[PDB]
Amino acid sequence: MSVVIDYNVAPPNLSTLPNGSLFETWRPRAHVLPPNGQIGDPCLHYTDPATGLFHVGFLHDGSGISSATTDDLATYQDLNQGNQVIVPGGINDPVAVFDGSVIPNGINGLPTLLYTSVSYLPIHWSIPYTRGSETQSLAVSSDGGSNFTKLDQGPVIPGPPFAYNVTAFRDPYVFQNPTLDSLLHSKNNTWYTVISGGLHEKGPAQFLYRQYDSDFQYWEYLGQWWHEPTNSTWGNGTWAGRWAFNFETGNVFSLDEYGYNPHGQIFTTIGTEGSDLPVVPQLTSIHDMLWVSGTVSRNGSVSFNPNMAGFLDWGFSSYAAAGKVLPSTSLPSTKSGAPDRFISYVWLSGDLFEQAEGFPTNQQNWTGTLLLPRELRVLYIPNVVDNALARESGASWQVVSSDGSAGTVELQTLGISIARETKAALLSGTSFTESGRTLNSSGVVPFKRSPSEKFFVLSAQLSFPASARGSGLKSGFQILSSEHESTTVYYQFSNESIIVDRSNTSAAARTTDGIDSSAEAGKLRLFDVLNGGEQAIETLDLTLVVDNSVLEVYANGRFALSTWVRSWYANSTNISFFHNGVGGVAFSKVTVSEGLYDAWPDRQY
Amino acid sequence: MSVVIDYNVAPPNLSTLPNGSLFETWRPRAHVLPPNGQIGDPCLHYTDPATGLFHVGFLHDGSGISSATTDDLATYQDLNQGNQVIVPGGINDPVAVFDGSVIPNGINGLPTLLYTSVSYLPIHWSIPYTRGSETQSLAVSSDGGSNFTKLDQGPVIPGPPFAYNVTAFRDPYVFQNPTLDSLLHSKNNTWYTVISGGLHEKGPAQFLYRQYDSDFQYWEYLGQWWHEPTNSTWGNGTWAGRWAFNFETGNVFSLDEYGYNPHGQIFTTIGTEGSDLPVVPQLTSIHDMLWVSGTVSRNGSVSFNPNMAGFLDWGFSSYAAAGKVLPSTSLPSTKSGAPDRFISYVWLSGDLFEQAEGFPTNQQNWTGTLLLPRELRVLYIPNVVDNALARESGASWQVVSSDGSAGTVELQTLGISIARETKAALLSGTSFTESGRTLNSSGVVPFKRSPSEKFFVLSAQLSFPASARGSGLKSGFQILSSEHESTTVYYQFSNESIIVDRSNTSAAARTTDGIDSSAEAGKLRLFDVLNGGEQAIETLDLTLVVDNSVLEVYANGRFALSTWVRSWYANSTNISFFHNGVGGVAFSKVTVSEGLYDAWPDRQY
Ligand code: NA
Ligand code: NA
Repeated sequence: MSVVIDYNVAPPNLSTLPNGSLFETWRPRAHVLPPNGQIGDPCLHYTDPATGLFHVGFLHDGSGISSATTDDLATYQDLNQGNQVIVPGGINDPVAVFDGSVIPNGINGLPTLLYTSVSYLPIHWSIPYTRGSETQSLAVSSDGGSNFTKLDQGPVIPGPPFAYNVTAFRDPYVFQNPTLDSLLHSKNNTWYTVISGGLHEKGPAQFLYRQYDSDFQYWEYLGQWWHEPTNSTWGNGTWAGRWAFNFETGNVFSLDEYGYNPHGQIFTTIGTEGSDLPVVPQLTSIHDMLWVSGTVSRNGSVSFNPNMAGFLDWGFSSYAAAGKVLPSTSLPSTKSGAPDRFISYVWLSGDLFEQAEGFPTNQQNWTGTLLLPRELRVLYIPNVVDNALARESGASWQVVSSDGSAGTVELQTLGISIARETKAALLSGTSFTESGRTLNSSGVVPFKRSPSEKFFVLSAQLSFPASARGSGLKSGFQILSSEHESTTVYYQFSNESIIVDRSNTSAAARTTDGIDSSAEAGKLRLFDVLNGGEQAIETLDLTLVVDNSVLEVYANGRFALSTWVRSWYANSTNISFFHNGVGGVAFSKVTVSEGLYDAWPDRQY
Repeated sequence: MSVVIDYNVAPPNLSTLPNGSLFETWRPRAHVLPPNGQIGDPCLHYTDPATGLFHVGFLHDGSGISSATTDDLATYQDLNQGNQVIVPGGINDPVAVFDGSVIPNGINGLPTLLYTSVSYLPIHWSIPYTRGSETQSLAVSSDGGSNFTKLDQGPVIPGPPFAYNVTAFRDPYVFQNPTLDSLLHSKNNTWYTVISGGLHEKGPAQFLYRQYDSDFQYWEYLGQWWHEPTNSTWGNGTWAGRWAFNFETGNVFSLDEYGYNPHGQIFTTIGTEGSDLPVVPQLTSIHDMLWVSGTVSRNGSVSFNPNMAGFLDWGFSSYAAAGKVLPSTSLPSTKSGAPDRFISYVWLSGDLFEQAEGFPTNQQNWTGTLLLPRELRVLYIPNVVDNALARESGASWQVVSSDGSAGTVELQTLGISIARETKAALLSGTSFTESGRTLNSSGVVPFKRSPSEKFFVLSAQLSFPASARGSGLKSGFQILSSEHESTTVYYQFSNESIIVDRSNTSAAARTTDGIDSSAEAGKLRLFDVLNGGEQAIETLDLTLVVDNSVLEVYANGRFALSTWVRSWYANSTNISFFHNGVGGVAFSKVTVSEGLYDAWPDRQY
C-alpha cells in the first residue's frame, strides 16, 4: 500500500526509511530546484533575445547543466523534463562539465555557452594542479535552449597564461562593459570574460580576457585585473570574510540606484575558498559568498580596486552565486514594468558541500536548492549621523556626501532584495497581522495567530532605544515552534549580528546523523539616523521567508542570511515575539502572509 | 594443403589471390619494416644512455608507434613482437597518435617522448584547420622502450601561438645546439623543439621552441625561425623541389666532415607537401624529401637562412625522414669505431601515400618500408673546375675555397651514404666482378655472370668523354631482366639526371591495378674536375642496392633515389650494360655482391 509517514508521531533514524519516502518532507514550493536529485552551482542564465524568456541553469547530479525558463520571473518551466542540456563525455570534457555562461546573441545569433570543460580530476586549490585539467570550450543551442551542442573543435581557451601555476582556472563569466571599452580602446560592446581562481604561493585572482575576433574563437589576455595576497582580507575580516585561498564563480556587472546600468558602478560577486591553518588536503572549510564594489583604472594594464565589500548571503551553505543582466525588454520585465536588472541566484548546498555525513539523502531523493532570485542595485542610506559607526573603513559601505549643518552623511552600499515579481507572488497568499508591542522583560510571547503551515513570509520592524547600543540585548522571533521544536532568529547588538539559533529546530537531528544544528550568523550595522531632528538607532526592517525547510532572512534591503530549518512535527508552525530582557524593544505591527505560491505549476511534485 | 605460387608461371590478377599469399613475394630482408602490416613515418629514435642500444620507431597500421632496437646498426630486434609502444585512445589523443621524438635522458632519467596527440580529423593544409586538432604531449618509458606511458595530464603544448591560423602543427623534433644556446643566451644544453607546418595564406614554416623548465612542462616560443612564402622554391625549382604548401617532419642537426658535431654547420631535413593548381581538396600530389643547409643569425629573433638545398631522396614515394644523433659511445659505434653520427631513415611509402588504388594489399599483408639507415655529413668535392657548372647558385652545393693558379674550387654539399655497418653487412654475401669495357653503339650487353637472386649490391664507375656534356647520351645498367621483364637505371646528360625506367619492370602491372610503372628521376651534376693536370667530366660512382622489390640508387656519396621494383618472374635476375649509342662510355670493373643479409635474425619471416 504505502510506507506510512505521520508527522505527529516521533521520527525514526531517517536513514532507515525507504528510498524516496522523505521526498516532500522538507521540499520547498517557491524555489528553483530540479524535479529531483542534486543541484549544484547555478550558471548558464540568459535572456533569449528572440522570445524574451529568461533561462536559468544549474549543475545537476554532478553530470552537466540543467535548465528552466520563466516568462514572469516568478514561476518556471523545466527544459527536457529536467534532464541536462549539456553533459560530460566529449573530447574536451571527458571527465566533467563545470560552470559556464552564455552570450545570448552569439554564433549564428544563437545562445553561445562558454564553459569549463574538465579532463582530469582531482582539482583543488590545496594540491598541485594537473596541467590541462580545466579548459574553456564553446557550445551553441539551436533548439531554444534545451540542448547546447558542443562545437566540434578543441577548447577556445586551452589553459592559463604561459607557465602560470594556477590553483584553479574555471567558471568563465561573459559580460559587456563600456567603461572597460573606453579604458582598453576595445571595440564597442566587446565581450569580456573573467575566469576565476588564483596562483599558488601568490593568492586568489580573476583573470580577465576580451574577445579578439567576432567568432569568439580567440580570447586576448588582459591580466589579473583583480588579485589579492593568499588569505588576505577586506579590512580586518569583520565585514567581508576573507579573500582566502581561491576565488570561484566570479560575476562582473555594473549598477545604478534602479538596477543594471552599463555605465554604472562596477561590482563583482565571488565565492572564496577558506581554510584554517594548517590546510587539510582537498578540504575547503569556509565557503564565503561575497560582493565587492570597486573602481577600475588603467596603468598599462587594467585594475579593479575594491572600495567596499560584504556578503551576498551570510549562510554557511550559501555559495556560488550566478547572476545575469535581465533587460527591461524581457517578458518578465515587460509585465512588471521593471528597468534593466541584474538578477542573482545564490546556491544553498543541501549537504554542507558534501561534508554532511549520514544525511538521509536516498530518503529525500533531492539535495540543495537555489535561493530566491535577488535584484542587485546601488542602495543609498540617507540622514545617517556622521559618527564613528558611519565612518568605519574596510566595511560594507562608503560615505558619498555629507551635510555639516545637519551633522549627517549619505551612505552607499549594495542593495539586495527579492526580485519584485517573486516577492509579489510570495505574498499572494492570505495575509493577517499581529499587533505591535513593546517588550522589556525576558521571554517568548506567543502570537495571537500563527500560520498553520510551514510556508510563509513574516515582516516586521524592530526599534531599539539608544541604550541598546553595545549592550547584551537579543530580540527577534521564535518560529516553527511546538513543544518539541523551535527556531529563533534574533538581532544581537553585542556583535551587531543577526543570528539563527538552530539548536532546537529539528527533532530529526536527535535521531539521525548529518542534520546540521549549528548557529548561523551575519553582521548587520544599524547606524544612528536623524529624522524630524531626532537622532535614533535605525529601524530593523526584517523579512523572513520560510519555504518548508528553506529559511531566507532579509534586512533593510542590504542583508541576506539563508539556511536549512528542517523541522519534523506537523505542529511546529507557531510564532512568538522573543526578547532576552536586556533593555527594551518595540515591535511594529507584524505581517504574516501564508501559503507562498507554486514556482513549478507544470510539475505535480 | 596450400595455395600454390610458381614464379615461373604467369601472374593472375593478384587481387584474386588469398589473403597473405604474397607475403614473401616482394619482401625485403635487409630493411627496417614491421613483422607485417603497414609502416608509416619513422620517428621516436633514440640511443638509450644506460645500454648504448639504438632504438628505432615508426608509425604502424595507423594506430601508434612501434619500435625495435639494434646493437650494431645492421640488424634489429622487435620490441613487443612489433606491437605499438604507444597507441591512440587517451584523453589527449583520442583520435590518433602522430609523430614524436625522444629526449633520451629526460624525466626521471627516462626516455621522454614528445609527440603530436590528435583529437580531431581531418587535418590537411588545403582545408580549414580545426582548432585543437593537434597538441603536443609527453610520455615516458620506464621499461626499456617497450611502452611509452602517457603522462597523466594535458598536452604540454596545447596549440600554436595565439590566433595563428596554421596549416599544420605537428611532428615535434627535440634537439640540442650550442650555436642556438649562444645566440639566445639559453642555458647550456637546453633542449629545443621544432614543430612543422605553416600558416594559411602565408606559407610553410618551422615553429621553434626551447624548454622553459627542467621538467619539460613549458616550452617558450622563439618564433618562426624558418618560413617561406606559399609554394616558393629554392633557386628556380631545379635542384630542391619546392617549399610548397606545408612543411612536415622537420629534423634539425649539425654536421662536420666526419658526422654529427654540436658546433658544426646546421642542416634541416623536411617533407614538403606540393600540389598543382588548382588545389584538389585534401590531396597532396607531390611529396618532396628535402635537405637544407643554412646559417643562423639573430636580429631580435633567431633565423635560419638557407644557403643550399637538395633531396635526401629523389624517390616519388620517399618521404618523412626521421634521423637522430648516434653517439660514438653507442653499442654500434663502439664496435665499428665510428665518431658521433647523424643517422637518418627515410620512409618509402608502399602505396603512393594511399593513392595506389587496387594494389593487392590483403595478399601482400604488408605495406611500406624504411630505407637503409644513412649517415649524413658535410661532403667536400675538391679540384672542381671553376666554370659556370660549379658556380651556379640556388643549387645543392656551394664554393668554400678557390685556387686561381689551378683554376679550381672546393665545393661543399651534404654527404649521403649507407651507414657503415649496414653497408658492410650488405656486402657480406658472395662477391664477383664483371670486366670493365667501353661502349659506343646502341644496345644492351649481357653480363657474363648475373646474380641468381633478387638480393644484391652492384657498384661501378662510369667515365664520360668531354662530348657527353649537353648531349643525348644515356648509359647505365639493365637489371632484374628476363624475356618478360626488365628495369633500366641510367645517367642522362640532357637534364643531368639519374632515371629508373620501370615501364617493363613488372609483369604483374599488366594484370593488376595499383602497381605503379612511372619513371623515377633525380638530378645529379657531374662537374668538370682536374687531376694530374687533365680536365675531365667527374666519374659517376654508382651503387645499386636491390632488396627484392626495394631499389636504392646511390651516387658519389651525395645522391639517393629509391623506388619499388616489383618484378614477378623467378628468372628476372639478369644484369646488362646499357648505352644508347650517343657518344661513348667507359665502365670500370663492376662488382656484384649477392645475398645481402638478414636484418631481422630473430624473426622467421
Ligand atoms: Na557561505
Ligand atoms: Na618523395
